Amino acid sequence: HHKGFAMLSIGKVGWIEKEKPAPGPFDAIVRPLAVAPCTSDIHTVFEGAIGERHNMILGHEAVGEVVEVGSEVKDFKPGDRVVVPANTPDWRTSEVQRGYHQHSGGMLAGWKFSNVKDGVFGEFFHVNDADMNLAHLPKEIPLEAAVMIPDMMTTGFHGAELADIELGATVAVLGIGPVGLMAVAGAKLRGAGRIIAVGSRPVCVDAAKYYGATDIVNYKDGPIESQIMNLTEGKGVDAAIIAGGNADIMATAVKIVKPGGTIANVNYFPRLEWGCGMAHKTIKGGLCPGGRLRMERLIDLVFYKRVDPSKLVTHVFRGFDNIEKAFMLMKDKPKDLIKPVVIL
Amino acid sequence: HHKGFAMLSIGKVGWIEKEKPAPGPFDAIVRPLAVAPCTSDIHTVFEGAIGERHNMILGHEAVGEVVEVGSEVKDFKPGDRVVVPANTPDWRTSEVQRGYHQHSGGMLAGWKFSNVKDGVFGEFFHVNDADMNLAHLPKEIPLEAAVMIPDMMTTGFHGAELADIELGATVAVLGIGPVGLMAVAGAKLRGAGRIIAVGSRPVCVDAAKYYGATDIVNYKDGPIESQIMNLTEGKGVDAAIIAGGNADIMATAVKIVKPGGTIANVNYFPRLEWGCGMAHKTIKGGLCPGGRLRMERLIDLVFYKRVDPSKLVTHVFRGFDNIEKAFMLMKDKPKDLIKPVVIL
Amino acid sequence: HHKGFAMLSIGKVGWIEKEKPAPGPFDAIVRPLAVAPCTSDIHTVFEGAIGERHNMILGHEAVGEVVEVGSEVKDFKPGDRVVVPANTPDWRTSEVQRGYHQHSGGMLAGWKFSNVKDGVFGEFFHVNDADMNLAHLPKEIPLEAAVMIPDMMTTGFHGAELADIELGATVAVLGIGPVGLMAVAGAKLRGAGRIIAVGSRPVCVDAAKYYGATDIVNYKDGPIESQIMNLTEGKGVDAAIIAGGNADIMATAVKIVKPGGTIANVNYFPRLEWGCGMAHKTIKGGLCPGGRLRMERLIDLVFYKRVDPSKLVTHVFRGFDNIEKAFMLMKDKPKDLIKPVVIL
Amino acid sequence: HHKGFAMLSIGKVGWIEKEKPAPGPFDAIVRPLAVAPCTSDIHTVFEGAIGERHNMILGHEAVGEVVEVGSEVKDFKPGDRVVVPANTPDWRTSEVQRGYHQHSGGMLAGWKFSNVKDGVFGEFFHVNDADMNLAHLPKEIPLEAAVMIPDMMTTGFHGAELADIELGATVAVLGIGPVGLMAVAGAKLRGAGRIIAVGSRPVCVDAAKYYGATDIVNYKDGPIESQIMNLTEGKGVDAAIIAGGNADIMATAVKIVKPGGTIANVNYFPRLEWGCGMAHKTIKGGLCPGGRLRMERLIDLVFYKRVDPSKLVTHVFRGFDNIEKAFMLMKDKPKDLIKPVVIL
Ligand SMILES: [Mg+2]
Ligand SMILES: [Mg+2]
Ligand SMILES: [Mg+2]
Ligand SMILES: [Mg+2]
Ligand SMILES: [Mg+2]
Ligand SMILES: [Mg+2]
Ligand SMILES: [Mg+2]
Ligand SMILES: [Mg+2]
Ligand SMILES: [Zn+2]
Ligand SMILES: [Zn+2]
Ligand SMILES: [Zn+2]
Ligand SMILES: [Zn+2]
Repeated sequence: HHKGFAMLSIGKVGWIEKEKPAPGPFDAIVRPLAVAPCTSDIHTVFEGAIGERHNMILGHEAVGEVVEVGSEVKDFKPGDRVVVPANTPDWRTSEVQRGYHQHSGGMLAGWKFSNVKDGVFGEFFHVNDADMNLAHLPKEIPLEAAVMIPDMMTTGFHGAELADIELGATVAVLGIGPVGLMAVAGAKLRGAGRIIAVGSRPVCVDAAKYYGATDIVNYKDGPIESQIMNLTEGKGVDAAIIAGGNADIMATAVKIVKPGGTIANVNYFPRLEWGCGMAHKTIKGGLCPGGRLRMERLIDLVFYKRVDPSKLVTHVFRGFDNIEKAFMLMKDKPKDLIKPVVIL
Repeated sequence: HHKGFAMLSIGKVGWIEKEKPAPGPFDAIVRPLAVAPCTSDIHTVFEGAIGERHNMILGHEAVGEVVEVGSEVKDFKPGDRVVVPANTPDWRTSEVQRGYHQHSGGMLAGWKFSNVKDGVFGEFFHVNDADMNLAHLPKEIPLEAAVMIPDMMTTGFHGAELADIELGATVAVLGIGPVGLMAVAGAKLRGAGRIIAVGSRPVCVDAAKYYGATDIVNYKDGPIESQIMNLTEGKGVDAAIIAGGNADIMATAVKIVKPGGTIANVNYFPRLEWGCGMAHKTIKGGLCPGGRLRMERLIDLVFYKRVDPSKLVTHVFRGFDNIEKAFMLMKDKPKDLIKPVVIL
Repeated sequence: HHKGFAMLSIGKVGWIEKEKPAPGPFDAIVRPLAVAPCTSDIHTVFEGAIGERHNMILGHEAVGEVVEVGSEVKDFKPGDRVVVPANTPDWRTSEVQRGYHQHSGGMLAGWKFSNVKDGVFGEFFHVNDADMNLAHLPKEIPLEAAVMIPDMMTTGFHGAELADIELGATVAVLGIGPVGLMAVAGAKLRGAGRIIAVGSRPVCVDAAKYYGATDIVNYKDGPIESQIMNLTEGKGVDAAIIAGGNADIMATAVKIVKPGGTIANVNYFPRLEWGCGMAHKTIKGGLCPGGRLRMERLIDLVFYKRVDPSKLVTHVFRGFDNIEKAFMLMKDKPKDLIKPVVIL
Repeated sequence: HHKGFAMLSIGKVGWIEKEKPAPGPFDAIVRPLAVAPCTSDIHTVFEGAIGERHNMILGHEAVGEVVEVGSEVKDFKPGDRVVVPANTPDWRTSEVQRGYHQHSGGMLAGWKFSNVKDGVFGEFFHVNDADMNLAHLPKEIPLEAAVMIPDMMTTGFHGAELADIELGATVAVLGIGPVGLMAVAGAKLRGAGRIIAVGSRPVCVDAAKYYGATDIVNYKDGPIESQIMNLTEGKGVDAAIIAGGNADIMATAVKIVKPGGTIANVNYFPRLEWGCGMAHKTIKGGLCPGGRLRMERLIDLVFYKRVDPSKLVTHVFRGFDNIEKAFMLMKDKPKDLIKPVVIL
């Protein structure tokens, strides 16, 4: 019996008592050391993104310490400091063998935390297939930087990877939230040249400039498409990454990308003509990549100072009782907030 | 001064007389030996697909004999039997260096015939960059089979190529017109296993069965999506090729393709969720591939009996005066018609 | 306690008694219905390819029926007719997540049969990770055709896949043994145009002509390189697949492939210059692909009549006692032998 | 009639006077503003790398100003400051349509400077297909940095591109010459994690540390293979780039790369086993990339401060007469020399 911050119903949250999870032969029990609320939790609680839930613990971004393992777990033991990916696929299924985007398949059943399984906002949580999902966290990486790996960094970096960025190419990132900031960082990591970031919030604009954006487009000089086309002298961009917005941002991305380019869509929750190139494009989407290898490679990127995700963390809280406060801060989204982190 | 079948205005066609085209240093003049009307010509004439045109010769699918060449033309001489691609890109521009889909770039200005330039339905027509566009036609290939190469075969085969077909994968082809039939043939050429063809016309169904379709889905038996999902026992298809229909066929293709799959759109003229794989897809579109290398490789495929496009030709006409009759047949689309060919 | 045909010390084979294998929670026990000796077994026994072995049952190409399964096996039950791949990777390790060639990784520890584990030439054998390795065999596929799938078909088809074959490209297959014949079939399945097969044995030449080879090069007519260059008028081939021979055939393959082409090496057991394209090549090698998905896709290819591997089977034997006779036939390769099959 | 620094014969070098080149309709005449000798010139002169030459002007790395153009040249006019790529392919032949490595084909005939055509070490030189080869140089890029683009930067960056580097992967660079330093920079630009540089010269080691190398392996501390395997704890590297050395470095690269990895060979001038992964590798080689688009993308990388190639320049000379001194310095290869540059 442990504590957990759970969704009572659509629009209701509170602290409840639940039975302490037990690990199977291939599972592990992890207690969190640092957690971070996400906009997905808010969409679930208040927008009914995944339907109706009752007494479901929220949260899917945690860095924790292993406290219990199954009998068949070999690579991790209690006391090990680990990074828990947000997506934890089932690896004992032939579906994982299918594979796409140069990674493993079956990445639809991996979205378990806070969807069909208790989240990380508790004293303990359950990780399936621990040897296939968990990754060791070196002691030289701070907790606030490490907690950005499980969801934000992996989603943004996969958005950059799917954009088919060539060396020196011009890349546009629509939406400069945390996922968009990580998309800018990933575009820089892919050898992009000019990077155009679309956004208006001063703190997000400063973060985008820090992470490698060379041009900032504000939705006050005029339409986004006109500004971007004027920036590139009518040539457009080689690739665009969609990280936030509404359906109009998809039309804008189609408008601004050159024929043969790629539009990557990682934002969670027309006709072919001879004289118009708007339909001569590739649109790739997916919240695919999770697992131990992905986490290990991101950890290697952080460890060797290729990227510093600490700039995403604008608010730091101490103690278990501040999870609700961080969630509320995520709800009302003040102007100076990018991503809050609770250190346990 | 020569004759040609031209679009008088939106909805008006007739035989007009025009000045004989002259070739530049890198150009060639070709007289046609076999031509084929397309649905694109009908869309331009009667649906205003490309705007208003005046006395513009129609047609973009011809097999012809070189009549005269420019001073800088080296690989072709008058008397050579050649295949003229529908797309003839400008090759003396840096745009062709920015390629995609493992071919050259600049494949938007290549759509010249019957769009911004006189078509092939005349006694002569003009081909730009002859050494980079024309391809030699061996005498062992019949004219009716060869005339299917310039547009239908290349479009269908590129649709199959962009679908990312793996060996033994299940492929669905939506629309079994000539482009869809060539898409079925290309899917077979890419090592597909089960091929599901969606269509109802008996002649097109017979052609699809001939070209490698193992299952036929008729829309007179219920929704396409439900039938296809029943055929695959709820697994869906690995890839889908869109060759005809309306915007609802795009939704059907998105519904039937498994997560991580590819939807290829060669038919000329959702939100990311944890529990729904509809948005976890790749959509590739383009009427890209033209030029001499593409024509030569298709000619090699025909020559070595890898594919026989003669089944597409259901009506054969002799004489220049039958071009109007073939165009009218294309307009009224009778029961037994797939593709008419006029032999000069 | 069951019977098995085993290698005794070296150059010595015989029938021995061994303890009947028992399955783990994720394993299954399979009895064979059809088996096929391989040249790899002969290299192991007589050439010391893998070192010294004692009482090790040989054979790695079997089609069998499930006899019993572990408690955690869900997709297969006793009585099911299955195809057993030659490569059976360990799937409960993070190594398979790495991945290459658009398939799963860790395909080095999968070579277990007759290498570090008892082979299939016994009354029973052990298959690890049954739900991830075994594949259902439909009743409409004959045993002789099905037993070509586990090693020959997968190796040849992966050789064709790694060759980066484009539609209509010219492909050369060096060595027309069973793996080379399957490479010819795979090249045809990938949309190749001209296919040049290099070999001299009349039965293998006939099989190569059946599987899609358009040109046959005999080494009794001069050097292979000179003949191939004469066939292509000095242009060379777009890709080459090496299926048999020594380092000299690798040198020939480097010589005959055009700059930028790919040489695929699936045969088990230069300096960069401005004016010479010999080193401007890509050489891909690997006995990679194994597992349930690979077997299922190959089974789909056979089921839908995309390929008929029955032409490989030249000798058919009945009864358990004929395994030694088939192995001896494999040893002293006669004129009319391609692949012997023993039906149980 | 102009002066030029030419190779008199094998081992003989001096200043000669030659007729001033004249441009064709698609050509341009360029006078150099900064030039850099290369090891390729020394191999040509003192080692007979390309055979015997008589009065052939050397040099293939220049940044210059357009002096005059042909009648068909449109994108460049006299007075324009341009970057001249070392490889200048013929763009009016169908061969460029073939294409590989996601760029254009026909790149073997692009190696013209100081091979089959007068080099850049003269008062003027000839550039074929100016609109397809030349690239505008912004005034904000210094000459010393810009002159590293034509050969060193493009070769190293293509070596990094062909290595198939994934985010966070470990990359080894064998050879820490200027091409190897640019390979380290390109590996960093591709999102590599740990980068291991193999070299011993202190100036080259310092440059490698500057460009992103995290580990340095000195051959005075034991075998390279053993040191690298100890660094990675026996796992090896995900990819290796060969930029200098002898045939033993290829064996070392094969030994250190993990199965399924890629070895890229850009340094100008095993059998498949079940238990050994040495042959389960991909070897890619080529001095491929040249042309206007490549130069423009590299210029964009330099302009937006993604890479600073000024660290390569250790010796700067002023005046035309110092070309011989720079060439001699390249011959003697002193301790503190990486790349000399002559500013005109
Ligand atoms: Mg993905
Ligand atoms: Mg992973
Ligand atoms: Mg295309
Ligand atoms: Mg072409
Ligand atoms: Mg493989
Ligand atoms: Mg598999
Ligand atoms: Mg290349
Ligand atoms: Mg270029
Ligand atoms: Zn999240
Ligand atoms: Zn058409
Ligand atoms: Zn075998
Ligand atoms: Zn050089």
